[PDB]
Amino acid sequence: KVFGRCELAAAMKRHGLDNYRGYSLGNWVCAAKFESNFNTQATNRNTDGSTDYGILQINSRWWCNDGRTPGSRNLCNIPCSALLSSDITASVNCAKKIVSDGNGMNAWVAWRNRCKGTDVQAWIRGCRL
Repeated sequence: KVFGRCELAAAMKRHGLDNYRGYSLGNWVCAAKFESNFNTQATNRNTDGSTDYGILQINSRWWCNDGRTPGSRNLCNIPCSALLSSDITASVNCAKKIVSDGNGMNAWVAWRNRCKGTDVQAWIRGCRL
């Protein structure tokens, strides 16, 4: 499913992402925009053989099991396919674990390079939240 900007803001807010670990809702929406263009089905292969899945492009090397990333840990305890669902719950719960592991949202390259230090509030401007 391809989310609309406000539709995703609303769903993320409902899932407790607004201000989770100090990161306002605008940060998450911005990250989703640049990581997957709001598409829950996005996948991208990395040079190391691992793959990124879903709206938040979670990696198979550490977070989920896709059956083809040797020696990977399944820290979120879920098949990577669950992260491609129209229901963002699995992606949200796993992201909360990632953002809590010490590096914050810096774990998301697009966030660090395209959202960090920008006016992230603009990503939720106009949405009835």
